[PDB]
Amino acid sequence: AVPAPNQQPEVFCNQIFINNEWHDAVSRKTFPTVNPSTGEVICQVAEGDKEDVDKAVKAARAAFQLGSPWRRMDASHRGRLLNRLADLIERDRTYLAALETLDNGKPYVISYLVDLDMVLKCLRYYAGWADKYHGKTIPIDGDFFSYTRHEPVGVCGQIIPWNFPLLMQAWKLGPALATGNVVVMKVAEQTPLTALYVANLIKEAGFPPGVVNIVPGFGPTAGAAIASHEDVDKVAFTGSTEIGRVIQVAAGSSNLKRVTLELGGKSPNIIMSDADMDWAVEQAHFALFFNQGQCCCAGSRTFVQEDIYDEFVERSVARAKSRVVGNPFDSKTEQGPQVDETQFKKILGYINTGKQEGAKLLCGGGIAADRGYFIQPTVFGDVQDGMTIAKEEIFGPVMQILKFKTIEEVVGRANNSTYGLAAAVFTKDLDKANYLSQALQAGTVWVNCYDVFGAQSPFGGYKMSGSGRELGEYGLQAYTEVKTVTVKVPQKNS
Amino acid sequence: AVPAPNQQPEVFCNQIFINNEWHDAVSRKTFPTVNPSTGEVICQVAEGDKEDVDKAVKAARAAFQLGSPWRRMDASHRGRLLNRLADLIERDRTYLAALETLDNGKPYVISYLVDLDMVLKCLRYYAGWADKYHGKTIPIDGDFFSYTRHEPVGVCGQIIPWNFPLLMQAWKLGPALATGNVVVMKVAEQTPLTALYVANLIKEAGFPPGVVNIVPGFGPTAGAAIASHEDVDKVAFTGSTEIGRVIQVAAGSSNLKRVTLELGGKSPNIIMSDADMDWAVEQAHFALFFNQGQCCCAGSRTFVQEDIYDEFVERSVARAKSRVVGNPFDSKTEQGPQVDETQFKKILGYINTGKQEGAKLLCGGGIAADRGYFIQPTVFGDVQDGMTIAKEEIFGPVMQILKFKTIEEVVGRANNSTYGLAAAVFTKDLDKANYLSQALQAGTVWVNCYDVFGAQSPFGGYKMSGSGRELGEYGLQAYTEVKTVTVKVPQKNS
Ligand SMILES: *CCC(=O)c1ccc(CC)cc1
Ligand SMILES: *CCC(=O)c1ccc(CC)cc1
Ligand code: NA
Ligand code: NA
Repeated sequence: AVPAPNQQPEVFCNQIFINNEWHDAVSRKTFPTVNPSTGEVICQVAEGDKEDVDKAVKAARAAFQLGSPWRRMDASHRGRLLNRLADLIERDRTYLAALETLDNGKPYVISYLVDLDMVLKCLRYYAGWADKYHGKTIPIDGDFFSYTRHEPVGVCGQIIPWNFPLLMQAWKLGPALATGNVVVMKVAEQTPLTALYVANLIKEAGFPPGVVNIVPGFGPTAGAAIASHEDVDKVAFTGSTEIGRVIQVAAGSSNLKRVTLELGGKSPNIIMSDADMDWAVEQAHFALFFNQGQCCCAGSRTFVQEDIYDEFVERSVARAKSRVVGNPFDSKTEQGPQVDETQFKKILGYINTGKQEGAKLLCGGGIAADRGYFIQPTVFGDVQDGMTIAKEEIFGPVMQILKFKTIEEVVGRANNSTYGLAAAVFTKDLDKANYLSQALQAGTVWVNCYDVFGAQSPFGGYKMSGSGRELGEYGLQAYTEVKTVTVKVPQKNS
Repeated sequence: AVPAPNQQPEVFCNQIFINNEWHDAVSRKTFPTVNPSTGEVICQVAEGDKEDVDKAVKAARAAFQLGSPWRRMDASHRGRLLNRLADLIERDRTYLAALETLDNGKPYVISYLVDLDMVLKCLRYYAGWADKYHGKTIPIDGDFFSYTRHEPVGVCGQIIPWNFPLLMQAWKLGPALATGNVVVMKVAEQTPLTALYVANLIKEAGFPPGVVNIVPGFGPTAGAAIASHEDVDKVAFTGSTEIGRVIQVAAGSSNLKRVTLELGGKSPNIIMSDADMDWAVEQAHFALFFNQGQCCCAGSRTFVQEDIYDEFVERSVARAKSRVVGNPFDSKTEQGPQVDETQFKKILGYINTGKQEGAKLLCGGGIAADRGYFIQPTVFGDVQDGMTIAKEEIFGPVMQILKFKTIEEVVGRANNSTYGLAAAVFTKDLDKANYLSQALQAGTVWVNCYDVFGAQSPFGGYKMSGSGRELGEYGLQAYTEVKTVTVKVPQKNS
């Protein structure tokens, strides 16, 4: 049961959020956000820049002062706040799911059942951590009492992408606030609107002014300003591997702020010949085509053992052809538009390269409608490791299928990448599953499943897919500064 | 109770250490290392560069291959090897302490009783951690079994300074080898020798070839290669704030290698009027002058409450005036030379800048011997926050004393710094101690003591003093890459 959507949700928040209040840009400039299903403008959004960032940072810094309401708040009370935020998001679930679909493209059924569910679970999970991340008492040599305090790192710049706008917001807010940090957040120009509404809910929830601030805007301006700022203690960036580096340099060239990065992947999904065929085919399809293919951990190299190759391919093409593209508000739609024109054209370029370099186009391969950024579910077979479509992250509904013979071979070919976000193994065999999950150089390895996240389990890259981890207990490490206090005492006993 | 030193220890090791063998610089070039007590050359040392770093990295990478001896070795056996290495270090304690003194300048008694003791304690502490740094089993939603593996980060570049040559090598190797990493280490040009000899003990202990590689050389060459290398997974830099920016830029410019940094400080040592006067005077002395003032966490801003300012200053002058400078091989020597000429002149400069900006010079202030780099114990009085000697890391035997009135005041002034390495508080009052330790923005806060380190207690900077921690459990975090494995299972039960 999905409650019926409002296919035209009214927009309420479209400005910069600072000190629990709404501001136009300093320059008064706006930019359009666009509905990728129709190509038409939804509304204008305040266009933040350096000066707006500086207003947000000073707001946050003030919120972070020794003695402020946020700093003195009981850790248990931060929990309550996060729990109240989640209740509010839940009250407004159908609206936020409709708005996510309107501005992003994804099916409203998915927005509602998946994105919004995972937002709630994320926020409620972290609410639980607020008062449970303990420091240590340490049995140091000599007559001393030594312990650590887990303090907040402070003013946290967070730059989130457009593929999962509300969920990426929650993944960043949950850990930061659970541990008492304050936030200056930069949301994607393609998908600003849902994050702004949540900001209104944050105010309603009762978070003190300045604890969360949001600056919609462009990357070269607003985002770069956050990364370079001399008073930002910590930046967390999610996006392309290419900009990831820009952020890391900016951090090194500014104030040596702490960095974490969740970046691209070219994740291998390995189907052993003993896999369950029906399950493997459907999971491999999910693995690649989920969210219009716009997933950092998309299963974009489907390695299939040669004995089952032909059948797997045949069944995969049939599933891709049956995949319904269209109005993301229609309950029947499995696939909406790509997020924007730039992505749309990038994907068509990658398809052209797939054709040029000699991979076998098995279905799709072109535009799927006359209006909106819709692309046909596309499958390439007989892909080779040296092909462009086997190396570069396409971020679209384009599936690559590669054939392999042995477990030793597929390990080397899977791991032959500068990426290492995720991987999967499909097999009935205990030893093969253990061999592969150990050998694969990836932040997450799924076994007989794909895209299984929990707020409980960490997620993040090996290699150039990023550094550090989000979710679980690990997600708090980057948001904590550790202070050691070591006190002379009269005479230590055990 | 110390064994008599050999005041001219033979040098056995002066080359580049790769795959458990000794190699000349590819370029055949060498460099001098100098005995700072006499200014004379001790011996020549292979001059490593980009090409030798590349060799070390390939060696390390090979030792790290899945299925190799190091990767297959039982966690508990990595522990055995660290313990055996510490045993070898203890066998050769008397020699290593003399060699440290000859190359560094620090008094031999201190080398023996402090440096070598802490080296042994650190390696032995980390040997214990080898089989105890657990991943997690995680109660994720749904019919899944989810768990994390704590895997080694991979090839780790490690760059270490000249102030505590052996100890800094131990603080680096301990956590890295305990967690199954491989190492390419650059030692300081001023103090290459002790670490190269330990390299021999590492071979002797039975570490597989390629697991530790040491390339001596210069910063702009050997150091930068490491920082920039496409196949180094992680770099740890200890040294100056200046080079720390170079490292983080070079990592973002290269392969997005993980980074930790331990940089400079200007640490506040705060004396409340209720302090134990004799104790606080001697501790404030130790806090500044220990190791010829060459400690990243030197108590180089001594704040003293106005009501006791005069006597404390007075009492400090008498202690600074009787601090035996001399041959560091003589058991009475408290202070040896600074480590080299460049440092030697920088410190004299800072002392000029000090007179010339209106601090009161209360004792010493010039050279202390005609031969070598001996400076006189130097105390400035009536120092102010604005002056250069109150802001800039001097790294020599020059003590600043400043005056304050209130606890609220001293907090603001203590914290007004781009640094945040260490701080201390001397007081008899419970509430003052707790108020200050909370309020001070520093990685380590000592109460009624100074420079108290335990292998068990983490250590590292706030703000621009660095990021990441060394020592204790937390010292393992930067050396571990977290893999999540998430397995479909028939039906999860609690
Ligand atoms: C980088 C995060 C990402 O792309 C992603 C992929 C899938 C899901 C749920 C299936 C969440 C986030
Ligand atoms: C940064 C490490 C350092 O300077 C230091 C200072 C003192 C000691 C022992 C008292 C160890 C390391
Ligand atoms: Na949009
Ligand atoms: Na030397």
